[PDB]
Amino acid sequence: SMELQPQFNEFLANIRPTDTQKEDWKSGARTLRERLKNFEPLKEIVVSTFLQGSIRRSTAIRPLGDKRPDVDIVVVTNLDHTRMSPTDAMDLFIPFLEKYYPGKWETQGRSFGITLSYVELDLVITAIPESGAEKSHLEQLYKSESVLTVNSLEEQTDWRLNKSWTPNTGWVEDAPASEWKAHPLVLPDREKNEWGRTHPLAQIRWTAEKNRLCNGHYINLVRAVKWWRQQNSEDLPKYPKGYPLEHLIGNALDNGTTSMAQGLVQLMDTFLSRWAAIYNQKSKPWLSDHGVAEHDVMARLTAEDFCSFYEGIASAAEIARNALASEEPQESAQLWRQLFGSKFPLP
Ligand SMILES: Nc1ncnc2c1ncn2[C@@H]1O[C@H](COP(=O)(O)OP(=O)(O)OP(=O)(O)O)[C@@H](O)[C@H]1O
Ligand SMILES: Nc1ncnc2c1ncn2[C@@H]1O[C@H](COP(=O)(O)OP(=O)(O)OP(=O)(O)O)[C@@H](O)[C@H]1O
Ligand SMILES: [Mg+2]
Ligand SMILES: [Mg+2]
Ligand SMILES: [Mg+2]
Ligand SMILES: [Mg+2]
Repeated sequence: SMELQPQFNEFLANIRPTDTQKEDWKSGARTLRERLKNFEPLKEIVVSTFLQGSIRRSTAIRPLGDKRPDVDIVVVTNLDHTRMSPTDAMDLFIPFLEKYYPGKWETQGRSFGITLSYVELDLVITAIPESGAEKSHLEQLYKSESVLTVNSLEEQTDWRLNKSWTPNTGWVEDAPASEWKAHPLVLPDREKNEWGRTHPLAQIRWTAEKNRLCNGHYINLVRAVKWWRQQNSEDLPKYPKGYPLEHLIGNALDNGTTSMAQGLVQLMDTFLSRWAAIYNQKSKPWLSDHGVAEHDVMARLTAEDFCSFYEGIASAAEIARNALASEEPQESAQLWRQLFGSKFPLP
């Protein structure tokens, strides 16, 4: 078998967001947090502002050309979601946005977009559904370094969801589930002025654990498959992409991964075998979200798109198998380049 580890490392470096982008979202997120914390009308309402999404989980890929990466941010408030609607909560942030980001922000349904120099923030306003002392204890978690760090999982592979965790200087386990697992936040629905549930911290925690169980290869494999999808967009369905695609990859990948090349072939093979019956039925899987267990991550994916995507994976898997089985490094790399394009280097 052929692993081409140095070529995969260079490929991954080429598809991660750039260091200029990274520094822009780190300063952008922290600056937003500090501005909200000191904005008098919101000082008693905002509990926490934290980095989330693929940027936080180190599963984001570099956008093409001059396009700005999407950087997801949660604002946690102490508002009572049974007495205030999502728009009531969002209404409060307009004067803040006009003061600090004039001409640079836009409402996009359930979120606010903010254009920075090199990145685009995607801000969602949330609330803690619990009340009283139970709310207070959850607020302590959202105020902890575990939550407030602006470093991503790749930079803190030991990260744990625990108010007592502190960053490793280079020189603690997850908190018991009883303290966080059954406690999602509420956020605005995509389309309706109604609250839904989301648990980004639980998704981050699951990703961190899966990455440790996969010897650091999981988050890199998500990026690689996302890159394949982007490079082959014209031959693939529009969906899955984004988080549902990441979730499918985390499902398909087995624990114990030892290399990128082996992991790609394993996860594609497992995808094809696991979903063979569903594909034969022209259906799609129902997959429990790692954050809100009762939610189907695939709820908006059509069966037609799932089955078209299955066919795309089938084609990719044949190439990936041949690359791993190749005896000549140049042939192997040329096969990976059929999936990934020119950002995967020849040896
Ligand atoms: N279908 C879904 N199920 C569960 N969580 C979701 C789903 N769609 C979005 N999310 C949550 O909202 C976050 C922001 O969504 P977004 O579309 O920006 O995805 P992403 O994972 O950041 O990927 P991208 O790199 O494409 O932005 C996700 O990271 C995830 O936590
Ligand atoms: N920007 C976001 N940040 C955090 N979580 C998100 C975000 N966008 C979506 N989610 C999560 O993804 C789930 C699915 O969101 P999606 O936009 O696909 O449909 P929805 O109609 O809002 O979901 P539902 O009505 O099923 O709650 C949400 O319930 C929430 O848990
Ligand atoms: Mg995102
Ligand atoms: Mg987003
Ligand atoms: Mg909905
Ligand atoms: Mg699995």
